[PDB]
Amino acid sequence: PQITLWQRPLVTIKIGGQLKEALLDTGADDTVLEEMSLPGRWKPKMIGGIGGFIKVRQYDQILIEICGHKAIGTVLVGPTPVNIIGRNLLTQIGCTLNF
Amino acid sequence: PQITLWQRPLVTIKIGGQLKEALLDTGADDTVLEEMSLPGRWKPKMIGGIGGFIKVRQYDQILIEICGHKAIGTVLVGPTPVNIIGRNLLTQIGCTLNF
Repeated sequence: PQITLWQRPLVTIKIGGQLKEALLDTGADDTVLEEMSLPGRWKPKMIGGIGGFIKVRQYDQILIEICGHKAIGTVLVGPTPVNIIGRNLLTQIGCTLNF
Repeated sequence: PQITLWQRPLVTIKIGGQLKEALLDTGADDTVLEEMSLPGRWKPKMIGGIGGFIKVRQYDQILIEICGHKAIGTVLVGPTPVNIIGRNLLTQIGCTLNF
């Protein structure tokens, strides 16, 4: 698509059959999604936040489908206030910033 | 330009004669720049961070020049670990996310 930033660039993502909406954040290196159950084998990971570090669970190789584009990458699942699609997956779908 | 996100999208900004480099962050609603002296009249503003809220100074109407494009917007100046160009100025330069 072409997305303008006059409003927060939220998009619908499909992961786990579950359908969520997330922020395309060129400033986030990682994807952090709200707590959901992903079939997998996870490894612990601490990520920073306002107020402190929270622990999240790291799932590698998850397939996710951002604005209809299949993408394989790691997602971190955890008590995040907002679902973020960071650069590790913006890459795969071919995002660019253009002006 | 067309910027890909295989690496953090840093760019050089000119503000105050001072030349800095900042992150184009579609996930940041505001611009927060490292402490510098901007001629102006400022109003206080608290912004959140890892560990807590920090106080910053809000300058409205500042001219800034992102990847050679003049833009007028508010910048917050403050002890931020990183210079962020958020959506309030990505708009003016005509940024879009494209895939």
